[PDB]
Amino acid sequence: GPLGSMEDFVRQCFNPMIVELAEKAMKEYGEDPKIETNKFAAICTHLEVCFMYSDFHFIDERGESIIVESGDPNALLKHRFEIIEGRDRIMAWTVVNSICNTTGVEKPKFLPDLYDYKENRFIEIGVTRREVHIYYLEKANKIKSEKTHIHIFSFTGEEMATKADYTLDEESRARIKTRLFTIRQEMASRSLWDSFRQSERG
Ligand SMILES: O=C(O)c1ccc(-c2cc(O)c(=O)[nH]c2-c2ccc(F)cc2)cc1
Ligand SMILES: [Mg+2]
Ligand SMILES: [Mn+2]
Ligand SMILES: [Mn+2]
Repeated sequence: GPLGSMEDFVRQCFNPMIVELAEKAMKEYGEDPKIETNKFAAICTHLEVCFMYSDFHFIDERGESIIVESGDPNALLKHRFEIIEGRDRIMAWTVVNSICNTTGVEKPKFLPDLYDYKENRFIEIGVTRREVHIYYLEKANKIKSEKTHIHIFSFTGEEMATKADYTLDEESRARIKTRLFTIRQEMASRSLWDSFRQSERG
C-alpha cells in the first residue's frame, strides 16, 4: 500500500495531551519532532505506557491498593503512582526530590518514570522493539542502585521485570500489551513499522 507519514500517525492515533508532552520533551533535548519522527512515535508510545501503567490504580481509605476503572474516583482515594515521565527537567526532579526527602528512598541518579506508593519504589518503564532480555540488561547497566524497579514491554507481548516482580495484575498489563499491538498493526498498515522497528539503537 501507500507509505504514510509517521507525523500523520502520531497526531491521529495518540491523544493530543501525549503528543504535546512528547513535543515539549523533544524540544527540551534539542530534537525536532518533524525530523526524528521514529523517535517522536517512540516517545509517545513510552509516555502512553507510563500513563496506562498508572490508570485506575488508587489507595483506599484503609491504605491498600485497589482498581477503579470508572471515571468516578471517590474523593478519599489517592493515586497509587506518581508520574515522573512527561514533566520537564525541573519539575521532574522537583517531584523526585519531594518523594525522596519524604519517604527516605534514596535519590536516583537518573530520572525514573514512576513512583509506586504501594511498593515504595521508583519504576523505570521500558518499551523495546527488540528482545526484552537484551533491553533489560541495557537499562540495568544504568542503574547500579538496585532500588529502582525495572519493567520492560515489547510490541509482541513479552515482559521482563526485576526479580520476576511485575507489580500489576494481568488485566492491567494486558491492556498495555493490547495497545502496543494496535500501534504495531496500524504502523504496519501504513508501511511504517519496518523502519520504526529497525531504528532502535543501543
Ligand atoms: O531513540 C528513541 O527513539 C528513544 C529512546 C529512548 C526513549 C526513552 C526511553 C525510556 O525508557 C524513558 O524513560 N524515556 C525515554 C525518552 C523520553 C522522552 C525523551 F524526550 C527522550 C527519551 C524514547 C525514545
Ligand atoms: Mg523522560
Ligand atoms: Mn523516563
Ligand atoms: Mn522509561
